[PDB]
Amino acid sequence: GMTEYKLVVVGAGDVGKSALTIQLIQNHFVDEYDPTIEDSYRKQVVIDGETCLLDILDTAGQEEYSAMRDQYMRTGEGFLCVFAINNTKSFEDIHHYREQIKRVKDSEDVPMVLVGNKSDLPSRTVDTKQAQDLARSYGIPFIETSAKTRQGVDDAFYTLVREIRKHKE
Ligand SMILES: C[C@H]1CNCCN1c1nccc(-c2noc3c2CCC[C@@]32CCCc3sc(N)c(C#N)c32)n1
Ligand SMILES: Nc1nc2c(ncn2[C@@H]2O[C@H](COP(=O)(O)OP(=O)(O)O)[C@@H](O)[C@H]2O)c(=O)[nH]1
Ligand SMILES: [Mg+2]
Repeated sequence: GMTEYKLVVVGAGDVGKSALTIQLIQNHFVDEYDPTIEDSYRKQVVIDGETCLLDILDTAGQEEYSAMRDQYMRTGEGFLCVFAINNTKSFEDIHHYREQIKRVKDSEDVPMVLVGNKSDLPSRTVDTKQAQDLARSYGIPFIETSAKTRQGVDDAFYTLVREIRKHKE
């Protein structure tokens, strides 16, 4: 049958989680998407010749560390940890998201990709080298994206699928 991959997009508000997701789903850039909407979206894609079903949870809202929300996040098989290259705070929040993922999955080995979004913008405040070095510290890939131009979008999601596949084995 067709394998379904449950991917979860996390990161500070305003980094482009929704815009990245909608680029993948609609093949269209949105400059506006209600910041409070957390929802999941499915798409069939071919990755390495295999048609698979992506189920992408675009997270939103305030922190909630209930048992219910933990159990829900635990259903995620891989995580995109997104920051914006023009927002230092969003980069400095990455460790929080990574630590929450390690906690809820009870594993130091969770499929994950670090995503530096808004690569089309001139206002960079986070050096590429620093982001690459953080991904190296975590042992995960780093992908530079733009939801506006589509730079890196397939690479980010497809890399995460490839990481999930390898983790199963
Ligand atoms: C960076 C910090 C601290 N400073 C203030 C802003 N902030 C902040 N804001 C809003 C949200 C989140 C946040 N943290 O973890 C999470 C989020 C949202 C996505 C889901 C996730 C990550 C995946 C594993 C689990 S498991 C569980 N229960 C979670 C929750 N909720 C989470 N942090
Ligand atoms: N130029 C540019 N703007 C982006 C990009 N991704 C998101 N945005 C904008 O950043 C804002 C926040 O995006 P959104 O997807 O709502 O962020 P979220 O809170 O993480 O879901 C919106 O105005 C988006 O159009 C990107 O790659 N480039
Ligand atoms: Mg959003």
